[PDB]
Amino acid sequence: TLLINQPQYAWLKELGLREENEGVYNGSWGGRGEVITTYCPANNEPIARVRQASVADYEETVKKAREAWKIWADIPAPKRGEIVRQIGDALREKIQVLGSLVSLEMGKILVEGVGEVQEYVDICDYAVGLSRMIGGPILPSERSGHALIEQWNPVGLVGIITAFNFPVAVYGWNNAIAMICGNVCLWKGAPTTSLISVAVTKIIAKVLEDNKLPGAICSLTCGGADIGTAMAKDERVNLLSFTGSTQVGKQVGLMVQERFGRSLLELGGNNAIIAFEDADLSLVVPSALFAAVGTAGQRCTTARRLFIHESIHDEVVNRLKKAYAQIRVGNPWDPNVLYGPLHTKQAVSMFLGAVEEAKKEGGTVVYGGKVMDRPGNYVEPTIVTGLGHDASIAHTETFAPILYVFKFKNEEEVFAWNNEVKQGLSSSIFTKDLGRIFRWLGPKGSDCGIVNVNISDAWKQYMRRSTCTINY
Amino acid sequence: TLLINQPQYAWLKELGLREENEGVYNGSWGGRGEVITTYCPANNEPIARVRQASVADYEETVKKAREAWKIWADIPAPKRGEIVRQIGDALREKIQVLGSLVSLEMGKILVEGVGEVQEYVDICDYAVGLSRMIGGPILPSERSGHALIEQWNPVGLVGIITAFNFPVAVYGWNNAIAMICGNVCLWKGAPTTSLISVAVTKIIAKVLEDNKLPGAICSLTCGGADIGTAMAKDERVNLLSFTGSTQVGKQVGLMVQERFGRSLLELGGNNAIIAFEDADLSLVVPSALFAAVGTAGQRCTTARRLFIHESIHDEVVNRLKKAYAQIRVGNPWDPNVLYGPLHTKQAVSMFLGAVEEAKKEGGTVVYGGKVMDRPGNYVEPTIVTGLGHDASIAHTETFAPILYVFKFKNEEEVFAWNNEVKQGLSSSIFTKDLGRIFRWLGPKGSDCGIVNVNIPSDAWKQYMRRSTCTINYS
Amino acid sequence: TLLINQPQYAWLKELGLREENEGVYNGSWGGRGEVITTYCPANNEPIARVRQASVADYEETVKKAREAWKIWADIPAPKRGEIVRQIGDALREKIQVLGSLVSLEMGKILVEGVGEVQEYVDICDYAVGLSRMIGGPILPSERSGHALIEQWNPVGLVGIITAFNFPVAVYGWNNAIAMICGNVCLWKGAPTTSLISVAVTKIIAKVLEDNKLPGAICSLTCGGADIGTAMAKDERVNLLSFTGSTQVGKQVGLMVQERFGRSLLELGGNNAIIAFEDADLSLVVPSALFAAVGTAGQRCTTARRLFIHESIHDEVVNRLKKAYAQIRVGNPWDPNVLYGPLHTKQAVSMFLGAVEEAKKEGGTVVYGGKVMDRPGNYVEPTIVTGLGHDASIAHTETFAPILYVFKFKNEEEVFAWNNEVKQGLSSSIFTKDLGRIFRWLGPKGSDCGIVNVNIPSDAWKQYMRRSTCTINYS
Amino acid sequence: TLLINQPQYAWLKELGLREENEGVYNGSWGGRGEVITTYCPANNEPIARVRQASVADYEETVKKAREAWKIWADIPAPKRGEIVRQIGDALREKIQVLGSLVSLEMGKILVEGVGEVQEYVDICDYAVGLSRMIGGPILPSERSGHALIEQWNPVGLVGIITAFNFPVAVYGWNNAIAMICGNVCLWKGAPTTSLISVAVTKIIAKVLEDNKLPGAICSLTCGGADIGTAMAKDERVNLLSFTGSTQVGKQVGLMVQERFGRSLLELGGNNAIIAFEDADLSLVVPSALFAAVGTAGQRCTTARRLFIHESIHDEVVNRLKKAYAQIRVGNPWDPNVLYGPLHTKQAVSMFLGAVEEAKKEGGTVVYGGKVMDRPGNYVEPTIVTGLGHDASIAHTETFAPILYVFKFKNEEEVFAWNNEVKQGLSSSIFTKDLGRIFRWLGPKGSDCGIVNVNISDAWKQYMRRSTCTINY
Repeated sequence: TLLINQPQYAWLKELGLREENEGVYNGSWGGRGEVITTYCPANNEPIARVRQASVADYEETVKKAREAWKIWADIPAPKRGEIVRQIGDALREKIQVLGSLVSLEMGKILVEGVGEVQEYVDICDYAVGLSRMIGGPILPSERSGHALIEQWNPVGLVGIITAFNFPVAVYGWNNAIAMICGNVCLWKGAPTTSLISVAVTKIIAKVLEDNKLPGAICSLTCGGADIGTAMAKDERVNLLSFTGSTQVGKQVGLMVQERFGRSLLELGGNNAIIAFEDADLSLVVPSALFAAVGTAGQRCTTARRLFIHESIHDEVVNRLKKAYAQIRVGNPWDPNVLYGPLHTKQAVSMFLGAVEEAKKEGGTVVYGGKVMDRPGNYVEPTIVTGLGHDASIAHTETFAPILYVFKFKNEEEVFAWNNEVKQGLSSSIFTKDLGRIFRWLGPKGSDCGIVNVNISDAWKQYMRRSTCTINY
Repeated sequence: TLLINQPQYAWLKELGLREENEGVYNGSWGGRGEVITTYCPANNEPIARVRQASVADYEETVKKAREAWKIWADIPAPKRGEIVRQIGDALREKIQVLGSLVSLEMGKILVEGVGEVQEYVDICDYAVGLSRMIGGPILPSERSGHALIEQWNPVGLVGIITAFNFPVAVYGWNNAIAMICGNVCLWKGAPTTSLISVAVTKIIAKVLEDNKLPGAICSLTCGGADIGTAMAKDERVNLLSFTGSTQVGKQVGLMVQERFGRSLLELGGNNAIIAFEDADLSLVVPSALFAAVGTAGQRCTTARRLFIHESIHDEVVNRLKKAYAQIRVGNPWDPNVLYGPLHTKQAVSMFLGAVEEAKKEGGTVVYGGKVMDRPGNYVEPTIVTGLGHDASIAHTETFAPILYVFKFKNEEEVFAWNNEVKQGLSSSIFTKDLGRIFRWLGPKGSDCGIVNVNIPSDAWKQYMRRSTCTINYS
Repeated sequence: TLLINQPQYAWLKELGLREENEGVYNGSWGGRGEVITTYCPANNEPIARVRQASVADYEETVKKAREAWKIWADIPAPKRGEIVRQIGDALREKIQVLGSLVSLEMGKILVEGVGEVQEYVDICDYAVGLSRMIGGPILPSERSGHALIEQWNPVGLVGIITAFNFPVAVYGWNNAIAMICGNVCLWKGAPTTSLISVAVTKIIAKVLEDNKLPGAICSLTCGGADIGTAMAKDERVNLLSFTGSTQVGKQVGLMVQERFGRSLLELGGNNAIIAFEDADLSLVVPSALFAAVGTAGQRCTTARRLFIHESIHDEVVNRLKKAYAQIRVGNPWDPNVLYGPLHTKQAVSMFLGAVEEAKKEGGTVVYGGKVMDRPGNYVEPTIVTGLGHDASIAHTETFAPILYVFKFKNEEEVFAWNNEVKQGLSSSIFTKDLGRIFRWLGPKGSDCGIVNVNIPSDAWKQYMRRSTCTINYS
Repeated sequence: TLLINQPQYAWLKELGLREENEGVYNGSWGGRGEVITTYCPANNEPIARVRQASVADYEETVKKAREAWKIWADIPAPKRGEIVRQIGDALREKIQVLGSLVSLEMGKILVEGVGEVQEYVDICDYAVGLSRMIGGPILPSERSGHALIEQWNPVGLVGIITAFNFPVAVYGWNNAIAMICGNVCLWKGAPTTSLISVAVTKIIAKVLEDNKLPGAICSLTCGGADIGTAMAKDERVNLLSFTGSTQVGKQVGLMVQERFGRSLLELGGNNAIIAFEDADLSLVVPSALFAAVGTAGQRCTTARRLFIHESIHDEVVNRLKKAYAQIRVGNPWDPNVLYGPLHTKQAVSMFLGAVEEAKKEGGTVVYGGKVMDRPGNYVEPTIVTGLGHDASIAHTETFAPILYVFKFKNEEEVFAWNNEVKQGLSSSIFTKDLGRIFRWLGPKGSDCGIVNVNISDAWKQYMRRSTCTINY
């Protein structure tokens, strides 16, 4: 029986959810495509159903969004920022139940579910002010009586494809900034977080309808692979923002490039921690634990590779092993719990395979490596030592709490080993040596977009620039 | 016999050119690939030869550039700007002979050849100041004792592929900004402007060498499609700037994306002029003429489509026919010619093809349309009427002076017609109606990246990589 | 008897007001200086009393604010922005009663009173985002291993002196931006809007107190010229923001400069409207009316001079006379009135003085010019013609609805006439001539800081101090 | 006899100088005011004469500058930047003789005279690019169909008053930026550097005349106090840039404020060096020597107060004393010399008085303190120890090489002592302690505008901003 039909989950109805939910919103709610059931990863029980977009739904929705844009693009940016402010306030009102739904359907602990909704709220609060800052300079022409104007306009329709692990806030960022920039949006979320997508869209739709705005400004088309591919290939989708796996993202980027569209790609990858000989272990161990096991190792920034100096290697591994043992585990929406399940059964399979492949490559499991004997998709947070830095399994990005630990002797080699990684998303170093930090942050250092040490024009990405020369 | 071997062309030696020139520079000059002879389009005589890059040349050069980068990236941005300043000074010193070479090998008139070198000089002067402005903010973190730093670093090696029609200044822009940003560069110019590429590289090389810097900071590998494709597929080329045809550019773009590299593409597109009923004809006619026939119609920005209201379509065409009659065509060194030869014999064939194809699709040639019976690649400035706004030949960007003219009734018509084209390059409107102007420049107006009205500073971030660095100083 | 003691005014207690209120806040409420009773200008009845700051109160408060700063300056800018966000939320919660108080004590109509509080709310919402944007660049030094950092720090204590006509939002802007910049503030509002200042401070104080922050971050010392002068001469007041009359502001400016402090002065100036011969009268007449009589002519931006071409001077005045006849004047709480009473009885006297003085200088009162025979400070919306553009009374900024009208022949005349005034505040032109518009907005046009055409993000740097920090990391 | 009449100084004629020089330039050269003779401080010999502006000259020049502005303001900013580029090139051509004149008339060593001309060249090279960056954004209005434009216009006439110690490059900065911003300028330099002012103005005037521009765009009115005061009180001088002493500058600022004008004031003051216990003395001593004795202690940034930790105090003083002894002294234009004379006889008097007052306040002269027995205005570079931090003589800014040395025990006190100074121009700390550097650079640290550790919108200052709201 569906969780939403059990009295103990009656709070779900506060988000306007029912047994079967419309998964298409374009000003009207509908869905003639396949009906999907999503499941709670903490107990593998069905929660509720969503009727996804058909091809026809997608086509209709794109057309309606583009018609809505004619109205929306004419609303001045600060007034669009006011609408985004109101979306923020509406999320505020629902933050506990929406955060609870994030934990229920996705599996991250309650403080993280609520925190993700809060992030979207904070983004909306930020966008309000940013909406008053959109514009380009009037530059002087070389010719007298001529004006040189850097003009910024909406791109039109921004399609947004998001992933399971941040099913609210990635959409939130894209939506908020695309909206103040005068674009309309079309959201396709992860199918396994469809209820979350629907719940967020219901909140936004009410704000739009209360303001007598066409709902298709924030359209929703729940669906699987065929909907995502359609967006990628659709010339009417002026900008496609994709967050997800590298394999899918690469193909999305190629499809967009083939039709001369624009894309924003967040593909994540491997994240490394490097603890040098002089690191403060009081920081390294709790940092590595949180970065490794937080959200059950399913973050884009999850630490999967830990490089430790030979001297402190064993102590750090020991203290990690001790730290891992005291990790509290349960239903993620129970305020007591610190560690929840993996998002799907498939991820549990990937976890087991990764552990096996790691052993078959020469690694020793010094902690965990097993599925937990309990309902749901729970696995033990795992530490593997003895692997070689060039190990194939280590370079692959399995969304599971497996920490691969590598030793090193000097700065030169470990820096080389890391710069040999391409997909690198973030690098976190722990050292007290200043010259070393500079080298790692500078031109010859990390290639990562995010670098951490011992721990503004974003709107232009959603607009198109023109140079306008005007003769008085 | 080679022009460079004739006494009257002895000035070419001021640019360090000889009968057979090395087309590879990486700190040393060389070239083991295929020879190419380039020709003067004014008389179709061979100028001199360049030995292009082999695969081994390319490999060695990419390696030397990346080694050079280790030194160059450590030189403070303002010191890099001083080098670029010296490059501008060195170009100044050679501006007349380098300008004359552009005219000799590529075929644009001398004021434009010199003017193109001057643009590169002005870019270097600009880059000097810009080099003191490169960096990102330190922002306060929400967490006490933490700092958020927006860090900008060089991408590494910037490959630069350029086209025949601006064989100096496009490279110049890319080179100057890439340099101050701490990158090293690798240039592959158009094969038919190989001498120009060598001459520019000789000028830059001497500045680098005089400053005791590794010359591969500004490397050159002359070649054709094979070198260009190698660069596009090469992971060591961190950023690839391409200027040229849409067909080639699209392939280059896909290859770079396949390896998750970075590209900057300039693929051009068509350029339209729209004269409304209330347009000042005093502006419309000369603006259209110069935009259409400047550089013999071989600019990226060349106007190839002129929409005129049914109202004044008849008159503007008549006034254009009379004005076109007075266009003087001739040798690029002649101070009294408006434009010179097409760049290639092939381009002349393309001109004749477009003219005939236009006729087959119902067009009337109301002026020009013929090849001039004289040595070189000279064609008449041409105007074609009666075509439909969707005629497949008018949307083809023929690099020749062919101006297609269309009539229209309403603003809604012509605006739809014009935004039916796939990402045109520039739109130039002539009107007095200020509401129409706000419309055309606004969100529901032209999709072109260049819009002009009554006429025919963060750029460095494109050449760098951003990181967000969070530092716990508590 | 005090309005606040009458049952129908019991809503004032929602703002924490009583019969006699403390006018000093520095974390605790107090006030040992002189009492002041403020009056409702709609009926000239006393509302309630405020005990103002003594010298001892001021001293203690400045000391407590500077002690509070030691804590506040260490709170990360985005965390400071979250406090300002909460202040905006707290204002929202009280917007109707706080708006009603602005209308009750100051006299502007309720939609403007509420609208003024809404502006402060919108400013707080804006400041939240701006707080994440505060900082300067790290630039590369010309010297290897050296870094150039543009560092921004709070100035310390920001004194804020505000005027009667916007007794909430001017303080709000200064307070919100000063706060996110890491400064503490000290407010001295207009004496005749003391209850408003106390009410706003009570709202902010609760947010600070609830957040366990020292309340003197947003201190209040109610007083008159003596407190204002103390702030101007006080070295501990690092930055003094003053809004008010030019005469007072100039003195304040000189006092601050004498001690090498920093000031921000808003001194207003006149506001002119220029309707040319080609002006759309459909715009001119209502724009002029609303600009002239909005808030009973008591805005800094109130239009007091209307220049009209000799061409249409006759008609626009006639159409204005008819429109003025339909202006409804009455109680600020009445939703169907365009404006209410003047702020003070003295202002009514000033109105009559200007009207008579105008007549003595040759002016014709073509509409209004009288005091309305009813309780409160009500005057008729007034239009005066026949004055010369240099008449000394028309250049006086009388805070009352008096509109002086002048005719002119040529553009050169009216532009000279208008830029003869000493730094006017705003210029609003109505014309179709686009060249005239470029002229008026350009280097040889208006010197006003506000220019409007066919209508009547680094700001945080003003509240901080910049340092260039060079660090040898080699 | 005048130096310019001696064959050995015939190189002066390369700058267009003669026995008596016109000190007014407004497109024509003139001067009906007082005739001044300037003197070489290395030998107290007269160099040449300059006929200064009368009141009438000043009045005429202001009017002509303002007429020239009508033409100049209509030249697009990048074309104005080209004129500034050409001024740069023209200085380049004269750099050796102009630098030599700086050494001759002002007294700073040759490398510094040439270096100051080079700074102006570099400023011109910078201004060329900056000229393409002048403008404000078009921001979105809250009202539909309305445009919000941040407009920047020239202020008009920028008066520039400069001092003896940087008689070329301060004017150069003001001139170059004011020019690209579309302003005309009026220069009044230090009377004791009048030949330098004339020589620079001749270089600029030729560039303007070659370009068929009205010379008054860069006007010159040489004069003393009455000319400076006239500029300060003149409503036609829209912006007054003053560099000089605090007493004069304060009065200039008050005069400008009285008439609601705009001013830019550079008043300099005291500069302190703080060497903590952990400082690298290998840096501290040569840094202190150069900052103290460079340009004979006549820089705006000259170090006059040295705070040293008790532990290293004596060693640093010793090594300074040893370093001071090997200082090479001679004619400043002789390429061999490292230390020249003070700029005037009056400064030598101030030097002697400061030394005497320092003794009478309790200080010990551990080196120097005497005038040198030789022609010119030469004094010994001086180190005074034993003074109290609150000493009156130490807080005063005498343009002479007197280094006052103070001891301290801990961070708290020395920071307090320094924050007790108001006029503080720069602060230079030497320490390896990171927390300490942060404290000194942060909100609770130095109040100085320039802070050194172990060693862009400038155009807006010369323009006026308006907010322009336009209804389509």
